[PDB]
Amino acid sequence: IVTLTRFVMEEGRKARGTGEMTQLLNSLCTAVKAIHRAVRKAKKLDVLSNDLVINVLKSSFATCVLVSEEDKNAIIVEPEKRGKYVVCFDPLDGSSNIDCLVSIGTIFGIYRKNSTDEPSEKDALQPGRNLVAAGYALYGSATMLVLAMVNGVNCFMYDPAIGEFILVDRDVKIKKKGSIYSINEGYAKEFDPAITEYIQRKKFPPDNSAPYGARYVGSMVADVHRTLVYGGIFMYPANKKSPKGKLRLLYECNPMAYVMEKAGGLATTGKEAVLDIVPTDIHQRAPIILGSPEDVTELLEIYQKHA
Amino acid sequence: IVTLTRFVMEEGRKARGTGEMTQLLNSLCTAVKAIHRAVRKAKKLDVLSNDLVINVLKSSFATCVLVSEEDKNAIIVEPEKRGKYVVCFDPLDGSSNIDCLVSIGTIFGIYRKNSTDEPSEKDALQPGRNLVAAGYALYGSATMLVLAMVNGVNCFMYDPAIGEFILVDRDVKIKKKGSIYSINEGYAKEFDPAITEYIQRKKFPPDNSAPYGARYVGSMVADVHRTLVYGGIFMYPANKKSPKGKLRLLYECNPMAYVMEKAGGLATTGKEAVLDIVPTDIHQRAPIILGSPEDVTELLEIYQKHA
Amino acid sequence: IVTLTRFVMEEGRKARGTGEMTQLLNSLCTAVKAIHRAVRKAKKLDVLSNDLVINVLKSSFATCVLVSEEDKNAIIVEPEKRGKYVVCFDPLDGSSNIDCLVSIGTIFGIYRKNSTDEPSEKDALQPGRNLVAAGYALYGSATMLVLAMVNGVNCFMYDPAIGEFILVDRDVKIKKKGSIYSINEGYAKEFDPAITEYIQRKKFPPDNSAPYGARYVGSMVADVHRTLVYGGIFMYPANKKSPKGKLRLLYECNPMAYVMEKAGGLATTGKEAVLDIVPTDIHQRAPIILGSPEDVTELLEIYQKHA
Amino acid sequence: IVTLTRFVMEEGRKARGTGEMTQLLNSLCTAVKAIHRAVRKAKKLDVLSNDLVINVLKSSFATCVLVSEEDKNAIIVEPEKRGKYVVCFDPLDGSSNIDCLVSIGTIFGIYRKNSTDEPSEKDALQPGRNLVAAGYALYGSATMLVLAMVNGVNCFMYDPAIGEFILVDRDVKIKKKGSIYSINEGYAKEFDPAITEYIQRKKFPPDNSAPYGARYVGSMVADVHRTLVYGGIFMYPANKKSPKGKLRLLYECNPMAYVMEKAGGLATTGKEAVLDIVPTDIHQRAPIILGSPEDVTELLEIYQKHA
Ligand SMILES: O=P(O)(O)OC[C@H]1O[C@@](CO)(OP(=O)(O)O)[C@@H](O)[C@@H]1O
Ligand SMILES: O=P(O)(O)OC[C@H]1O[C@@](CO)(OP(=O)(O)O)[C@@H](O)[C@@H]1O
Ligand SMILES: O=P(O)(O)OC[C@H]1O[C@@](CO)(OP(=O)(O)O)[C@@H](O)[C@@H]1O
Ligand SMILES: O=P(O)(O)OC[C@H]1O[C@@](CO)(OP(=O)(O)O)[C@@H](O)[C@@H]1O
Ligand SMILES: [Mg+2]
Ligand SMILES: [Mg+2]
Ligand SMILES: [Mg+2]
Ligand SMILES: [Mg+2]
Repeated sequence: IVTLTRFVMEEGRKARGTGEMTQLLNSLCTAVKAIHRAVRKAKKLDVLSNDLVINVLKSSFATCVLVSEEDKNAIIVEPEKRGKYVVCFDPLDGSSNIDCLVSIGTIFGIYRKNSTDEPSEKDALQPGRNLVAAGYALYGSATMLVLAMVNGVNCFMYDPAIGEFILVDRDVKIKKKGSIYSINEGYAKEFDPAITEYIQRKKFPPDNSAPYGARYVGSMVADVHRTLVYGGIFMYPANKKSPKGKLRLLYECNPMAYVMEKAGGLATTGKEAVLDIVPTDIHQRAPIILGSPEDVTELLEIYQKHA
Repeated sequence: IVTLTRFVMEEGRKARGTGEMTQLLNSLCTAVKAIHRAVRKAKKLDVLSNDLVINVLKSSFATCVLVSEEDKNAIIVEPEKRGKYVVCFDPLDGSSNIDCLVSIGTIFGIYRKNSTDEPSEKDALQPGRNLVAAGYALYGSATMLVLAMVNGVNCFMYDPAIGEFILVDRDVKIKKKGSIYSINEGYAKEFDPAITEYIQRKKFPPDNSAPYGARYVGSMVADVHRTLVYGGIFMYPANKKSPKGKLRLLYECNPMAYVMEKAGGLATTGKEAVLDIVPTDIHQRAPIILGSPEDVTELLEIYQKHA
Repeated sequence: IVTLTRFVMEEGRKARGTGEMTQLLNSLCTAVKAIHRAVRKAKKLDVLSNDLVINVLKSSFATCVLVSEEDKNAIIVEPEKRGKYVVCFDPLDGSSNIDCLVSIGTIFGIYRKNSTDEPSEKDALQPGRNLVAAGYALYGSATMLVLAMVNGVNCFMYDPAIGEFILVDRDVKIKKKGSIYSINEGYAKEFDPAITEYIQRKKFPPDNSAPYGARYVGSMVADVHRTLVYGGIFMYPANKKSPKGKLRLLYECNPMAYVMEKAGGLATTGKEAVLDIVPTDIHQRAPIILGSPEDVTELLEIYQKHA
Repeated sequence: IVTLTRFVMEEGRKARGTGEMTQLLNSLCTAVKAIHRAVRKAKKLDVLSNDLVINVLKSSFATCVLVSEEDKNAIIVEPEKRGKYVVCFDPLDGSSNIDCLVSIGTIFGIYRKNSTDEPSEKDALQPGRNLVAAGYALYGSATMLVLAMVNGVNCFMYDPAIGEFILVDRDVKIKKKGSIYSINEGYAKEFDPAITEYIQRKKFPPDNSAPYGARYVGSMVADVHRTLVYGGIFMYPANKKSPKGKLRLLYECNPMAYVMEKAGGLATTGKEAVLDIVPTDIHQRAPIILGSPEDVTELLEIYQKHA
């Protein structure tokens, strides 16, 4: 009934909209499709996707700065194709899961260039709550674009048949409480006491209750998605070893914090809202705790308690 | 260069082969393709796939009894289409992961009907080491058929482009030791002491070493595959609560035990080789511990030790 | 390297462009894709395609009036989705060729609504040289969008793989003279003397020469395309029996006259340029003679001569 | 409901069947699929397809000699992969129609090697009525395999979705009389008097009647198919200039004569049944007149009359 094309544009009418967004979302989708295709019949793959997003974004004529998980230095579009947009992406998230055919995907966040000053990285270093829009594409089982703007969150399923994305749920809102905790527990020797105490509670309900089911796919987007659609909680915390956890703020953490918050979720470092943290590096990491609010809250209480 | 079609047939030449197998593998693949297709643009889905495997298998003219995770009672093909083969399948494995687009798949095992007696369930109740061939199809990221016969293990990638499966690795052999433990740890309050003691060791290496990474996707085939191609260990043990664990022997446990053993892996209940257990029910469960031999061994030592 | 998306938009930048076009071409393409898909695995089909073009065009928000070969009465979009554009289409051209899997396609022409008056058919009744843009999609062998605006003519090939159209030739220009005449000769008893005399010349070169090859596929777009890319001439003339020939002016004749003229071709009724004829009916027919200029000219000379 | 796979095999059961056929039809189909794919997103293409048919046929292990329109000399499979079958194919028929996206296809005929003598061309030089089976694949609009064995004629539609061919009509039988004559009339100066007199009758019905519609797509298979499913007549006769017409007997003429005869059609040189002509060259041409019997008969009467 409704393509992402129709949908985006119908939002642009809504906002007397720049629609510079539209071109941009449009190029983006072209990419996602290109990736879905490379992936579905396949670290070059890591690399292939990068270029694609970089190229399509350039030609969108709607972006000025690009931040890629896969690139040392931020990219500024040569002037002719310049756009008022700044885009940070994890081109395909889940290196580890590439070779064993586990779900992988693309995460992206869009900021409006606020700077009058010629576009520079500094343009990328804004807090997550400046995002104009954020989303991800998940290539597993099926492809799914999850787009989230100020309005709320909307899921579109890719139909390889007609080469379009198609609204399935819009908008989405996450269960207030869930049954699934997602964290890499090998790092158990390293976890702060709040996490630890927290994990135990999930395995040994004090109020006798069922213990949470545990899932960790290994791909952020896969885990973040399951989280979004099923409810529950997802964790990549700091350990003694990585002070700021492992997941980067620009292309991994904020988009998902955003998606999560717009869905009525929550996303904290354990000490603060992820969106509200203003970065000092285009490549900085940040502990992330997201998902059903009731659940994230429960853990925040531990953190508060332990300090 | 080589389709599964060419490949199977080139094995049939090898064995002066019945090739009743060929028709059967062939119908099977037709199915996998049908499923890949339903899944990639989608519990009816659970149900849809069932029929497909049931129908294509019937029309193969090479099977007599069918055991399906999804059916209360075993199926015996009406006589005209009868075949000397008995096939047990989990039509799509990972109900829980269906809706959130995590990798799912099909597991299957093929036994030759030994019984002179008219085909009955009893035909299905053989030990895993009577399997003629066993395999699975994994719909995530990409599709992949993993076929394993007496010869060894071979991976074919589905190419949606020409509608064929195509050899990528053949045969496969698993790393002797790995870095990844896969188990649902919510059930931690229930785990026997050997598991427990075992999990700790992975998180707190006594020989100071890196602690294993942990992954649990939620789908058996997804986990079993990652295990196969990356090395490591996968666990669904009995707890106090489920005496014989959760995974069924016919369609989930044995195929994977087989795939695993033919790949040079290992697969124990913790007390015995999974293949070597002769079932009393077409729907019985069985604790399963598989993957890199060195790893499974390490845990077997715990089990032995604790008894 | 270049999608139709990128391309269209890069023209819109060029013209400070309305880009209301872009949305429109975009919806159009969505359709073509939908049709390609229905067709490639298939008079309902005639009917299915109609709706698709009608719906996608409505939702484009860029059209006011629609003229369809398949509809008795012109369609005016309900006001909210109104656009400054008027679109006439043969939704799929070649009814006769549907069932026997011969190439079929979609022909379309876009006019800017000039009328201040509320949109009415009269909005459709303009001469072909008022077209803003015209084109067709050809579903045979491969899919191909041929888009032609004031600039010139450009061919994009559909890639079912990523669900995009991709520039292959742009712009196109037709050979000045060709080797192939295309006309349904069963109607030979009916042809005016100029056609007749003309056909003979092709079969019996007076300047001893090779006689033209003859092709008539049965689908206008198929024939018009072969004509465009190979050179030669295509004919659907009036006979005694159909005074104004068989092909309709709005959705069949003008788009192709346009495509042809922008490619440096020619398109006459035999008495006048097809574009320059101002219609009195949204469903009127008109004799059409198009293709390589040298060839069309040769026949015009006959016509002049015989009058 | 029914794949070509199931169907072929269900014929092999029927005939206690060699099923060496099955492997062969199976490899064949693999090819057709490969070609459909190359074609649908594209003289290399002429050449690409050749190899594919050559390779897949070799690996079928069911053919000894191959005759290809595209190869000067007949091919004999290196001994290990030898089969009792001889296959003559036009790998893709309609060179002229390749670049302008008009329907193209593959024509093939299968003979059982009768010769005790080591396989040599002489193995290919049999009359058309020795064909074991004959068919074609048509890539236009949609893909369609038309398989015809002693039983009768059956049409399978390729479904790019699951990568299978699927029965749509089986068997087929052609209308006794039709409304469409198909011939390249540029060659009109060359046509024998019987053709000429014949063509006129179609344009000027003596019994006042409608004159036949005329279609000539340019691709043999396209024309032959339209003919088969719609009825009518198709002609590539000898002229003064080409004594034996243009179409080759092994890979173009006989398969279609066969398909046509098994469908209840007719196929004559004008002087004799095409099947009944025993060739002296793997690359020889032969005038062909096929299609609805009543129609072909009408023309045979002319031929008889004029001699
Ligand atoms: O290996 P662990 O510690 O689980 O880290 C996994 C995380 O890293 C990410 C981020 O990049 O993938 P990967 O490192 O494999 O590229 C996420 O997809 C995932 O959530
Ligand atoms: O929910 P938990 O206890 O992890 O059980 C998951 C296991 O069950 C299986 C077996 O059926 O899936 P599911 O129950 O979701 O159908 C496996 O795919 C998976 O390994
Ligand atoms: O049947 P004839 O007289 O050849 O008319 C064919 C013409 O009609 C058209 C126009 O609609 O197709 P059809 O009538 O089969 O729908 C053109 O595609 C084609 O050029
Ligand atoms: O060019 P004309 O004389 O029509 O010959 C066309 C015939 O030749 C064939 C046979 O090869 O195609 P082509 O020559 O273009 O390769 C047939 O498909 C078609 O029927
Ligand atoms: Mg990443
Ligand atoms: Mg299951
Ligand atoms: Mg039409
Ligand atoms: Mg040919």
